[PDB]
Amino acid sequence: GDQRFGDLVFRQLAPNVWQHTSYLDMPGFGAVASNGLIVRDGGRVLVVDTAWTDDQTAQILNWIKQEINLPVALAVVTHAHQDKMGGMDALHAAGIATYANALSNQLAPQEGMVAAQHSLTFAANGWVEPATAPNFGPLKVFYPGPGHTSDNITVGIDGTDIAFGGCLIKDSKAKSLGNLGDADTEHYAASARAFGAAFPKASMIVMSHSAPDSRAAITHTARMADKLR
Ligand SMILES: O=c1cc(CP(=O)(O)O)c2ccccc2[nH]1
Ligand SMILES: [Zn+2]
Ligand SMILES: [Zn+2]
Repeated sequence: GDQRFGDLVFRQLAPNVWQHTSYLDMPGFGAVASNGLIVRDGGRVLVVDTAWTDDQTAQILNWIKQEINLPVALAVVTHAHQDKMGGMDALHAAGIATYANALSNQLAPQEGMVAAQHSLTFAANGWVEPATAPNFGPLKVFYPGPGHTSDNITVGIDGTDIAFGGCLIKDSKAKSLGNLGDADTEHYAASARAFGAAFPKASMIVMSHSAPDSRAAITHTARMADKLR
């Protein structure tokens, strides 16, 4: 199932959906896997999250060229940490239009990230304002509230059973909520549940640091986040 391609791993999740995985040594934590998504929408490709680095992200584009061979129309990145935005320059060098939460673009410089070219804004209920996400095809972008970070966003794939929680969601057997350095501990639990409610028919929950899981990832993450209050 898993395909090793250079130093990255690619796994098909649905007929038009693949998970990309890249690795970075985090001293004190080993070599940490980070996952994003690749979606074919007709004659174009859409990317969710970069890899940790520019070189790794260029390798994602190389894999897309070889395995799909269609242009990458856009990428959306899910918050201003290295695992999700560290390869922005590689997307820009390739001429790909890039999108992030407005707050992610505001935070990017101080986080050592390069901002995306376009800013998403969100209605009061969390759904992306559609004018800020033109041509997103099946990607349904939802801001669930502050959690892993204040800017974390999530993405469902219309026409599939897949929703992507990024670093907000941990797996059903996870022991901790991971890096809380930029987290909103008061609101995390409600934000995790809001993600689940936004994508009620998603049976495959994809996330940053574990293999895809059932919706028990959502209930378990929220139940762990209850303890932070
Ligand atoms: O400061 C950090 C930031 C990250 C990236 P994150 O996953 O929070 O987006 C991290 C990831 C794994 C282990 C430790 C870490 N420390
Ligand atoms: Zn993060
Ligand atoms: Zn993470």
